[PDB]
This record gives sequence, structure tokens and C-alpha cells, in this order.
Amino acid sequence: TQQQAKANGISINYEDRGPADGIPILLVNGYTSTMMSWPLELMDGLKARGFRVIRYDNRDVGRTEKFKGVPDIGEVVKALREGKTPETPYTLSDMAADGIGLMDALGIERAHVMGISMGGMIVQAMAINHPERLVSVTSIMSTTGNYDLPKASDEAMAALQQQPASHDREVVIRHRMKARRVYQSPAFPRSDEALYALCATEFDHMYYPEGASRQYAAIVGDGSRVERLKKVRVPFLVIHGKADPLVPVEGGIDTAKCVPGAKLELIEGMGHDLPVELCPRYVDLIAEHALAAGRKAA
Repeated sequence: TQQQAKANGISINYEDRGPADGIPILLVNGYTSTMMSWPLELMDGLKARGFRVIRYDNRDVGRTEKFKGVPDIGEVVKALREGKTPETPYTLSDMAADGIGLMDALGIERAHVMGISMGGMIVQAMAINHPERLVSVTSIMSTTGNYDLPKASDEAMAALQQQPASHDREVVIRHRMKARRVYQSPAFPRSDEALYALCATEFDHMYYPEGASRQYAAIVGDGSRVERLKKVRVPFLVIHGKADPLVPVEGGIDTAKCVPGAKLELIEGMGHDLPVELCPRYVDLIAEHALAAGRKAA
């Protein structure tokens, strides 16, 4: 089930869910999230529509290779405001090359890709840097990095950045539950038991808080993709929750405005999560987008 492949020079833990002749779709996780965070209803729904789902741990999370260095965000932001290219252990482009490298390791020529949050930024970078490898792109609860966009609420930013008090399992899990409630979907909240199970499964997959600073530096260091995205010609779908307090909906709207011809779906009552109740709609949106894209000229 869980296999480890050399891709883009690093060891990537992944799962190819099959079937082998299915339409390949690579799923890219958000900041600090492991491949174990995807809802079963999303993966099963995609499989029931003929999609071969490939999920994987990004660098610095889960059971994929880990890197070194503690980047200072203030130094990165200073380089950007000076108009320079910031120095970080790795970039968003490197993380995009990881996913493309996994396609190479699986013998896949072109794939559909979908990414959530930071994963949405990664699939944007895939579209900018490797368009000849992509059939379609879906960017969910993500943003362009545009500086003029409304900021996240301070409560949501605090939920994203603050570390638990200690390494104790129940301390960490309960802390992560509390953080997820801050940016959950108001119309489709999870039960405490479901939220505990999700957070526990991720914790037990791998607890690696040291990796967060390096992923965050890659996010910040990439700046704005608005100008690059205007050159993207691969079919693009943007999904965003209207009630997202962590990545305000304007960031998804901005993504759709930049990529010419992008499709935009804004979901009422949806926050910064993938409620099981909305998974049939996500599946329908992704499947029809991918099927139509697969009929178009590359």
C-alpha cells in the first residue's frame, strides 16, 4: 500500500490507489499535512469515476525525506520587499518537481493534478514550470500569493502557526483539533470523534514539527504567481469555500482571474476543509473538469 520511490533526487512515500488503467490524478497536500489527510469519500468517489488516485507525502512531512535548516521568515520577507530572490532550503518549484518526479517514477506521461492550500500553490507551480506534463489542474482553498489580498483573521493565522505546548500525543492531537475548528466549514462541521481520528491518524503516521518552518519559507519565498499564471494554458479549475477564514475566498477568485479560461466554483458554507458532505460535489466537479480537459489539445 505505502511504497517509497526515488523521485526528484529524494525519497517520496506514496500510495498508488489504482486501477492501473484509470485516469491518473495526483493529489498534493497542504502545509504540514500528510497524505493520510484526504477524506475517504473523495478518494473513493474519484475511483468510482475511473480515476487512478496517487497520493504522497510532501517533502518534510510524513514518511518522505526530511531536509535541514530553520529559515527565518523575516529574512525571506525582507528579500521580497527588497525585490530580490530569497534564499530558502528549497522552493515551491522544488516541491512541484517532487510530484512530477513521482509521475516519472510511475511511468506516467501526463496527469491531472489537484492540490489543497499549499498544495494548490504547488500545482500552480506545476502548471507554470511543467505544463507539458499536465492534463488539468485543480487548485482548492488556495491563493496566488498576491500581496493586495485580504489577510487571514488573526485567530486563523494563530491556529496555523502556533505549536503545541509539548510532544505529548494527546496534547498534540487536542491542540490540532482546536486549530482545525478555527477554520472549519461552519455549515458542515465534523464531530469530535471524527476530528480526533483524523488528527490521531496523521500524528501516528509521523509527527515532525521541525519540517514546518521549511515548508512555510517555500510558501512565502515564492511571492505572487499572478503574472506567471497569466501564461498558463492548461485547463484549470478553482474551488474555494466562501467561509474560509484562513485563506480568504478572494485568493481563490484571484487564481481564477489570472489563469485565462479558469473555471471557478465557490461553495457556500464551506471553510478551510473537505467535509464529507461536500465530497460528492468535489468529485463531480473534478471528474467533469478532468474528462473535458482530456478531450482538448495538449
